Amino acid sequence: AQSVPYGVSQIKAPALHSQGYTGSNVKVAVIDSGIDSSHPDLKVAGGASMVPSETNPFQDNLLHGTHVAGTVAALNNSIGVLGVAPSASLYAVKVLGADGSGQYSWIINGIEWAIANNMDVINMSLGGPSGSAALKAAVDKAVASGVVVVAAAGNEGTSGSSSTVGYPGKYPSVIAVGAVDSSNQRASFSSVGPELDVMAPGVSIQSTLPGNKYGALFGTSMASAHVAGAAALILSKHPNWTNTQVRSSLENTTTKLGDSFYYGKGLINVQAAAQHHHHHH
Ligand SMILES: [Ca+2]
Repeated sequence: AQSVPYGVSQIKAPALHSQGYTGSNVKVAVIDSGIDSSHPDLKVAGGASMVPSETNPFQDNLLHGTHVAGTVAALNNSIGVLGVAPSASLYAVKVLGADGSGQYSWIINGIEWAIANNMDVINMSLGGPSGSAALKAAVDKAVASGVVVVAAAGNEGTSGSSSTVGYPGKYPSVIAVGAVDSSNQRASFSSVGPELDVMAPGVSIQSTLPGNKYGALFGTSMASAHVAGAAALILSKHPNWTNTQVRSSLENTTTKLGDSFYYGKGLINVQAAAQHHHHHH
């Protein structure tokens, strides 16, 4: 039996699945620890490793890239879970080594790979505390080329009056995603600041794990995965929308929650976003 994780229901993805919008032919890059291509509930289309010591992007040692991938696109069948965009073309972009660490060059190389390979959506479920001209240049180039760029806001919680949003979520060109729970309350670990754009489910998120397993993780990575999947649903309905239009559709149709510093525009609603982009007209 297949179970629909509550977070996929919470953002109203099943309403679009029932209309035949499932993210078909939309290319989504998961820039993370790789994706297990052997999992019966995931269809990996391609990808690349940017880790010099670890040449196989389909060997997921850290487990979380396979989990993010399942939130984006776990297949619609009789097993496992169900992704937000179960027909999406999933690409594994491994930028973290078996030890948990990732040089900034590897992440930027992964973004450049994604532009060269014409990804429609890039999900970056990683943050750093610091940016660089090259990291900003890569995400700005990706958005200039038409890519929807989504990133986890970070898991740094509240710090005084400061922004704790990580990079590259902190850059204006990137959609920064925080985490709520099933009650729509902000998760205590979710990073905060004026750079936050939207929230999505990020606690107790059931998804695919390597070796034909399933389990729950928590984090703004999980939240970002929902929004990346939602962008793919939107592009399956509206293939000629610009990335600016897809971004506005998600931001302008949220369920309003608390203050923008903690919640951004609120919780995404992909059913409402798919009605109209609300960019200018
Ligand atoms: Ca399934």
